[PDB]
Amino acid sequence: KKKPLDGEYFTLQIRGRERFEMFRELNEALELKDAQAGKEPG
Amino acid sequence: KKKPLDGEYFTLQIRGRERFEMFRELNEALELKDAQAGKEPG
Amino acid sequence: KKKPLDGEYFTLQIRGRERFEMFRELNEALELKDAQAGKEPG
Amino acid sequence: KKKPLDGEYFTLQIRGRERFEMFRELNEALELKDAQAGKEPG
Repeated sequence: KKKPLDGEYFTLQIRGRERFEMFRELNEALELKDAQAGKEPG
Repeated sequence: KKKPLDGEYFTLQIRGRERFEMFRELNEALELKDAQAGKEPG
Repeated sequence: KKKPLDGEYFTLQIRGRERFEMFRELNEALELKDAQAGKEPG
Repeated sequence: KKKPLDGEYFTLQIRGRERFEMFRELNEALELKDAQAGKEPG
């Protein structure tokens, strides 16, 4: 796949397990849009 | 300080440096409210 | 389409136009996952 | 108070009552930081 350079990844400490699940959903949610954003124009 | 048990901390990989700054603001923003939430009733 | 009952919609005032675009992305991002979550099991 | 011009406010429709409470917390959380950000330097 060789891949382009993916956006630099950063780690983040999140207090509260509940908050982590919430942040994960927002994280995965943005990643999902990004996968479709990677769709060619048209 | 001995401290109570703080909420279990979790790490999260965030793609995109811009997204990290954004997630950090939400993270710090929630932590700030939590510091005031730790305020005694009354 | 008759539709099932969609989740009750709520309006929210967001200060700062920049914040609005940011909140909109998170909003649309969650809605996108929801559209795929509406996918039948399997 | 006369006030400066506050950031232009924008309304946003949020599906799911649960999501609304979540978005409200992030909204209030950012507003709280903004109130302290309005603190003079020093």
